[PDB]
Amino acid sequence: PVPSRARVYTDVNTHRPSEYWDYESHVVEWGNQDDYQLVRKLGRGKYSEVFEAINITNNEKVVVKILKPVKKKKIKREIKILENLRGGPNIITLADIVKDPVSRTPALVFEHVNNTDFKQLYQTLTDYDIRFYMYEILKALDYCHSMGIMHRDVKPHNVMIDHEHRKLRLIDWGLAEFYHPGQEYNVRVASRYFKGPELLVDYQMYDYSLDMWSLGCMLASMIFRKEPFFHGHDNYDQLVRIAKVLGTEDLYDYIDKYNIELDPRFNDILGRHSRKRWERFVHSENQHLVSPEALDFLDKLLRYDHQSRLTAREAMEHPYFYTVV
Ligand SMILES: O=C(CC(=O)Nc1cccc(C(=O)O)c1)NCCCNCc1ccc(-c2ccccc2)c(Cl)c1
Repeated sequence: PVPSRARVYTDVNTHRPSEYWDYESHVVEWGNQDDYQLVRKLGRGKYSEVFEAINITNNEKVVVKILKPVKKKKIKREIKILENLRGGPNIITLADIVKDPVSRTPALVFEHVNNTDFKQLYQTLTDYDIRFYMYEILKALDYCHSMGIMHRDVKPHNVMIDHEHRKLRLIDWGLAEFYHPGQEYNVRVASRYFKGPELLVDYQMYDYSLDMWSLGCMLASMIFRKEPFFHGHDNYDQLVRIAKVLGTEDLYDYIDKYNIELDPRFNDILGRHSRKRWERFVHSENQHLVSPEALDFLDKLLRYDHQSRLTAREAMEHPYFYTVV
């Protein structure tokens, strides 16, 4: 395959010292978990369980993330990235790192965010609210990309919104990685519905632009009220669902530009599909969230070619955000 690199923040890690990106050599100093009392379970994941908690020394609510120590290298990676991004706009704030004295199970302590139930919010969301929150996510992505970090797991589940205080946080940096130009990454990242075509065609030399495809998937589900937008049943079928919208002509243009070898598993399922107009997804239930600006913005995110998608900074300058601060 033809090599590729990010259009932006290409050399940010190259120009920094080893301490910033060499997470395996990072010294993790675990405090005492006795300062925290667990309140309730907030969620369960493959390698973590998240709890609402109280810091007993200041009577302040926190969030405690207990990690199943399946791979130390992955825990070190998450800790280093959270330490590097600490205090960035709309990035979840790591406040402490603890180990329970008896269990010795690694746990991350974060700032508390009061998540509004999405199912309830989803119905009351306006065109303005979508633009406002999209912009908040973009601030988080432009910042972490500027810091040489790819989140690689952008999805509704990893976005927290406190609608009452119009606060948003991008969470779960467990799959995030440092971007190094020319590096070949593991394509087994992100959640099925949000995986970019680069991952599905096994093109390993991807970059920050993967996050912009995932964001495009979220934008499409939100404005069209179709969750998920690309409803694959497996990773191969996921590409077929994308091809039913973007068409197969542009897919062959993409794999040809990077000299990608399409897996034979695609041979009998891909078929032939025309390029669909974004206006075909407009219906009575969602027309109040759709506008020519939104469709033009969506069209600039949902492109096979990772290099031709808008960067987070270019996305922030799009006319769709001319109504937000
Ligand atoms: O995962 C959790 C629990 C939790 O608090 N987890 C957590 C907390 C703190 C840190 C961590 C961590 O893993 O680092 C995890 N909550 C799920 C929140 C789901 N958010 C729903 C949602 C929010 C915003 C959007 C959205 C809004 C406007 C435009 C586009 C998208 C959507 Cl689609 C969905």
